[PDB]
Amino acid sequence: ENPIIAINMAKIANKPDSYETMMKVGPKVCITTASHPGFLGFEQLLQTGIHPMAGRYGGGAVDMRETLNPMGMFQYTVWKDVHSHEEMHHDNFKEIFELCSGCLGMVIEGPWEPYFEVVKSDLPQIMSMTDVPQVLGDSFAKQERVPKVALSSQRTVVIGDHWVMDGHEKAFEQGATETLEWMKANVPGMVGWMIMKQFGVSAIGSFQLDPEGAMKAVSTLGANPPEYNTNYGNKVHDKPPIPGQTPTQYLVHIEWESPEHAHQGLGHVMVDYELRQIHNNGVLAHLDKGPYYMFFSPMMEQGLWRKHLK
Amino acid sequence: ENPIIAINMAKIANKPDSYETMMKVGPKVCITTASHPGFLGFEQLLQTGIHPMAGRYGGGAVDMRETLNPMGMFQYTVWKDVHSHEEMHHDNFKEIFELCSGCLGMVIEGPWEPYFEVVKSDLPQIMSMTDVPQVLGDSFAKQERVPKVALSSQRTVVIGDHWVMDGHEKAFEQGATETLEWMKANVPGMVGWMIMKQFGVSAIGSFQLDPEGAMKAVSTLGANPPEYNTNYGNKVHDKPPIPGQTPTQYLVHIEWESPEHAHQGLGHVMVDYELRQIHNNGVLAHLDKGPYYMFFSPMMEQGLWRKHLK
Amino acid sequence: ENPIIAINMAKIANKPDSYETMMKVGPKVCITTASHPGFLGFEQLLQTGIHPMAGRYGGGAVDMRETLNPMGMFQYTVWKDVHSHEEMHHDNFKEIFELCSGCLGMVIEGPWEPYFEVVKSDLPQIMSMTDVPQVLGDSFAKQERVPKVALSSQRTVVIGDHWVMDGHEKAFEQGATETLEWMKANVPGMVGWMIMKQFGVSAIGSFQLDPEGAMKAVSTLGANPPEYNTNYGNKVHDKPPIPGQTPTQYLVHIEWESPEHAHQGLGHVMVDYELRQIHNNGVLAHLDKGPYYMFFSPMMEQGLWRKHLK
Amino acid sequence: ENPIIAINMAKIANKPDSYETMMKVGPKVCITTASHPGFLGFEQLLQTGIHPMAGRYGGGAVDMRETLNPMGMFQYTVWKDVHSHEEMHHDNFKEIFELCSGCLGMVIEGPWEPYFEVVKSDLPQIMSMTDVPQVLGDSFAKQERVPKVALSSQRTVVIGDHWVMDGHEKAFEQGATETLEWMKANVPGMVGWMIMKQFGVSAIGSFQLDPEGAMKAVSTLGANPPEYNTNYGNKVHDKPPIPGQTPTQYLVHIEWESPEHAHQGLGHVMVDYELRQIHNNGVLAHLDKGPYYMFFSPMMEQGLWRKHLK
Ligand SMILES: [Fe+3]
Ligand SMILES: [Fe+3]
Ligand SMILES: [Fe+3]
Ligand SMILES: [Fe+3]
Repeated sequence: ENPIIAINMAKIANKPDSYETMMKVGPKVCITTASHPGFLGFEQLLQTGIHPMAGRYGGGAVDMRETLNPMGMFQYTVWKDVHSHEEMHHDNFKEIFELCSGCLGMVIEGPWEPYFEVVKSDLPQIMSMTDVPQVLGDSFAKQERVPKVALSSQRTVVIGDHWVMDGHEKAFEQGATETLEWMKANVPGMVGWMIMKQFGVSAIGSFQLDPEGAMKAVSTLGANPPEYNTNYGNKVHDKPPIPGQTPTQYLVHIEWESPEHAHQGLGHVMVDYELRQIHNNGVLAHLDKGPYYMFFSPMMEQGLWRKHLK
Repeated sequence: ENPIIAINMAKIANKPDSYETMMKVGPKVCITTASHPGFLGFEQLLQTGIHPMAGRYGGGAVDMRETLNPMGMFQYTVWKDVHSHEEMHHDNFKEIFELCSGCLGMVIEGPWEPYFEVVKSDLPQIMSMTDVPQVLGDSFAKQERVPKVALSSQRTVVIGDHWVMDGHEKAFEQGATETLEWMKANVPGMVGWMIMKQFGVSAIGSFQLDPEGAMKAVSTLGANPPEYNTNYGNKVHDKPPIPGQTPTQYLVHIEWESPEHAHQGLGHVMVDYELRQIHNNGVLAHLDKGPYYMFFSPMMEQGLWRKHLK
Repeated sequence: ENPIIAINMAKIANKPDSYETMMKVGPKVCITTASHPGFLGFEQLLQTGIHPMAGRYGGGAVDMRETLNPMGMFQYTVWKDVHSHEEMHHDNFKEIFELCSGCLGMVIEGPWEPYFEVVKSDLPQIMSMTDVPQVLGDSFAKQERVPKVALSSQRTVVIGDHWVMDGHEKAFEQGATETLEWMKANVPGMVGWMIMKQFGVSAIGSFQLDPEGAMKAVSTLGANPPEYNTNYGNKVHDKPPIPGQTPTQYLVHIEWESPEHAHQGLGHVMVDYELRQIHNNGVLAHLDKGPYYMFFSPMMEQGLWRKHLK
Repeated sequence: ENPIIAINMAKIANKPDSYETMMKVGPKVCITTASHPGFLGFEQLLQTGIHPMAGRYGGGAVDMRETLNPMGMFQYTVWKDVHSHEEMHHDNFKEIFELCSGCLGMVIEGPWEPYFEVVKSDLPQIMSMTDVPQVLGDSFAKQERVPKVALSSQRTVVIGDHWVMDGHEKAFEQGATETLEWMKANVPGMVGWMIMKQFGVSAIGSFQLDPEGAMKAVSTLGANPPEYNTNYGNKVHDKPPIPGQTPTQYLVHIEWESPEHAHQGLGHVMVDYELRQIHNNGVLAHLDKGPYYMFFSPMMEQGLWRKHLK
C-alpha cells in the first residue's frame, strides 16, 4: 500500500488563543475526516524552528518557539487515493467549513493543501516507551529487525523543502534515497524518513472556491457555507484539480530523537566527507531551490497509516 | 481463576488533610483486609481528571488535579469470591468501622461498593523499571511473550462507565472485547485492559446498615460501633445482598503509559476509521448511558491478583 | 392533574464563565421549551452544598459554593405527559442542539434526564414578600388555609436521593409521606415537599444518540446537528425510551426558608424521637442506598405548574 | 566466597560541614583500607529516613533528609576474614587515627564496628544504565538469568534490625530467607537482599582502647596517636576480640529501585495474605526486638565483592 498524503499547510499566530482553538477544533476536524473509509491516518505538526545550516539562515534557530510568528502548522491526512480525500471534503463540506471558520481567526497564511506521492520511505511504527520490551520480544520471535524507536508525540520531525530542476526528478530521488539511507545507518538518533513528491493541489482543501463561493465564505461566521464549487467546477475529482507546481517540489520528511539530534544529524551532509559527496552529487546538484529545513513537533498522530507502507 | 472485584467508590475532599488521612488510615484498612485467606490484592485509585471526548465534556480536562472537588477515589479489593469479602467485613467489622470513621471526615459522597465480575481481561503483572531486563530475559527463556510494561504506581488507569441496554449484554461484551484487543495491538502506550460487569453491591461495604445501626453509626466517633446488621439481616452472605443495578453497568478498565497516551489513545475510537466501526457497532449501539471515562492514578497497589487471571 | 417532571441532571464547572453561559443560553432553552402546549413550567436548581448528616458526609458542608467543582445543576421541566417533552425535543432538535452545544464547554458530567412521577406533594405556589398580604387576605376570603411562604428564587431546595429495595416501593412512599407530613406540621421553616419516582429516561434529553449521531454531534460547533435518532430509533415516544433504573430511585424534594433551616430541619429525623421512629421504620428500613441530600438554590423559576397539583 | 562484613556504624551531625569532611576524609580512609590484600570492597551508606510501618514509628518518615540529626552512617568493609580487617587496622593504625581524628568533629555517637556473617544472599552486581544492554546480551550468551538492575550509587538500601530470641536463630534465618525470596519473585522494584548475622565486634574499629590509649586519643588532634592496644591486649586477632551481642542481632539488607518501591514493597508483609503468613511465622515469631527498618542512600560503592558471593 503506497498511500497519498495531503498536507494542509498554514501559518498561524503564535499566541495562547491559537493553542486553545487547536485543541478544541483540531479533534473535530479529524473526527469528520475519519468518517470516510479511505482515511488512513494523520500527523498534526507544529513548527518549532529551522535548521540554520551553519549560518545560511543565521536569523533563525533550532528553537524559535518563543519568537516565530506566524508559525507553520502542517496537517498530514493520509488516504488510499486522491478521490477519497476529495470525496470526504465534498461529503462533509458544510461541517468542515463550520470548523475551519473557527480556525481562520488564527490564520495568517494559507491554507494550501498539496497532494504528495510517497516516492520512498523507511518509517517505523510509532510506539511508546512501555511498548519497547514487547516490540523487542516480538521482533526476535518473528526473526524481524527491531526498528528505531519512534515515540508517539515525543520526537522531532524535520521537513526539507527542495525544488528540483526540470528533468532531474529521478536523479534527485535516488540521491535523496542514498543520502537518507546512509544517515539512518550511520547518524545517531535518526528515527526514519520519507521522500514526498508534490503532484497536485486540492482546491477545496486550499479554500480556493469559485468567485461567488469566495464572497459567501466571508458573508458568514460558519453557519451559512457557500455551495461546493471551485474554478474547476463542482464535481468530485479523481485527480488533483490544481496542477502540481513546477519546478517539482519534494518534501524530505526526517524523524529524529530530539531537536539536537536533528540539528547535529542533518549537519553530517557538511561535516562527513562521504555523506557530503553523496548529498552534493545526489541532491544539491539537482536543485533550483533549497534545501530549507523546518523543525516540527508532532502534537497529535494517528499513525496506523505507517503500518501499511512499502 | 477469575476473582471477584469489589470496588469501593467514594468522592472525597481535595485538600491536604485528605492526602494525610489516606496515607495514615488507608494502609491500616488493607492490613485488616489481608487477614483473610480469600483476599488476593488491591488497587487504590485517585481520580486525576476525565476524558473530555472532543468537547462532549468540555468543562473537564485530562488533568483536573488542582480543581476537582470532590475527587473520585476507587478502592479495588480482589477476592476469591463474594463470601470471602463479606466474611472479612463481618469478622473485622469493629476495626474497619473505627478506621473508616476517621475517613468519613473527608467524604463528600459514598461509599458505594459494587461487586464486579471480570468478563475478560488482558492485564500484565505490575513491575518497575529495574525489573524490566530480567522480565525480558525470563520471557525469552520461557519462550513466552514479553508483556506491556505496567509500572507499579507509575501509570494511568482509565475507567469507562457504560450502562448497557437490556438484552444487549453479550453483544456489548463482544464489541468491547474487540475494541480493546484492537487498541492493545495498534495504539501506542496501551498497557492492558479489563472488562468488569456489576452483579451486586455489598451493603456493609457501602455503609448501608439497618436503621438502628445507622443511628448508632453517627452516635460515636469510632470507638462504639453499631451491631453488624443491614436491611438484609445480619448473616454473612454468599451472594451480594443488594442486587446489581439495571440497566447493567460495565466498567472498562484500561491502563496506559501516561495521561497523554490515554487521552490520545482513547480518541482512536473516533479518529481511526476501522476502530470507529468496531466501537460504534460493537459498543455505542448497545448503550443506554455512556461512555464516560474518568482518569485515575494508582496510589498504592498490591498486584499479585493479576498473576492469576485468564 | 399530576404532571410529569423531567429532571435534566448535569455537573458543571464552578467558575465565572459557567454562570455567564447560564445567563445567555439558559433562557434561550426555556424559550424553546415553552413553544410546546404541553409545557407547564420549570425550576433551574444550582447546587450550593450537601447535608453532612452528623459526619456521615463530613468532607462536605451545607455551604460549598466556593469549593464545589463540579457543581450540580438540575433543570426541572414539567409536562402534561412524556410525549409532550419528547415531541418538544424532536420539533426543536436543531435549536436545542445549537444551544446546548454552547453549554457543553462547562459540562463535566451529564446531562442525564430521567422522568419522574409526582407520587405525592404538598408544595405551595411561589410568591414574593409584597404578595403576602394579598395572599393572606385571599386565603381568608376563600376560607382556605394560608400556605407556607415559598419566596420566588429566594429559598432553599433540598433533594434527598433514595434507592428503594425491590418490593418495598409502596412501604417507602407511605413512610416518606408520613415523615414529610410530620415535618411540615412541626419543623420551623419547612416550605413544602414532593416525592418523585423515576420511571424512565429520555434518550434525546440525555444526549444519548445512535452511534453515527454521536460522531456527528462532536463533528460540529452547533450549526450542523446530527439527525434525530437514538439506539431506540427516530420516532417520538409516548413512553420513556430508556427504562427506569433499578433499584427504584426516589427523589425527595423539600423546600426550606434557608440553608440553616434545611440543615436543622432535616436533622429532626435524628434528634426527635417520634419523627425518628417514623423515618427509621417508614423510610430507612426500605433503602438499598441513601439517603443523600444535596442543597440547591433555585436560580430561575416558572412556577405555574405548582398551581395544579394534589 | 563467603566474605565477612565489618559495618562501621556512626551517627553524624546533619549539617553542610559533615558532607565536606566526608568528601575530603572519606576517600582517604578507603584508600588506606585498600592497601590490604584481604580487602574486597565497601559500601558507604547514609541514612535518609525510616519505614514508619503503618504508624508504629509515626514520628518518622521515608524521607527525613532535612530533619534527621544525627543521621546514621554505615560503612561496610568486606573482607576475606576477620584477621585481614584487624591486620589492616593494625598496620595502618597511625594513619587511620589521623584521618578519623578529623571525622570525630561530626560524630555524635559511635563508631561501633560489629562483624557480620553473610548467612544468605541474592545480591546482583552493581552497574549503570549504559551497561544494561551489554549485561543483557552477555546473559543470553552465557545462558544465564538476567539480574535485577542495581544502579551504582543510584538506588535505595534498607536495613532491618532484628534481635532474635535465644535458640530461634536458625528458624529466623529460614523464615527470613522465605520472606525475601518471595518478595524478590513477587514485589516490584526489589533489587536484591542479604541476611547478615552479628558474630563479634572490632575493638580497634570501634575506637575502644585501653584506658591509657583512651587518654592519649583525646590528648592529640591526630598527629600523636596512642599505642595500638585494647582491653584485649595489643595482638592482631584472628577472631573478634569483643563477643557478638545477645540476643543475636540480624541485619536484613534489602535493595530497592527507590524509596517508594522500598516503602510499598516492605509493606507487603502486612498487605499480602500469603507473605504475611510467611513473615509472621518465619520472622516475627522469633524476635526479641524489631523489626526496625532504616532507609539509606549508597553514596560510594566499590562493589566487586558482590561478584563472588553465593
Ligand atoms: Fe483536506
Ligand atoms: Fe470492602
Ligand atoms: Fe429535556
Ligand atoms: Fe574498620
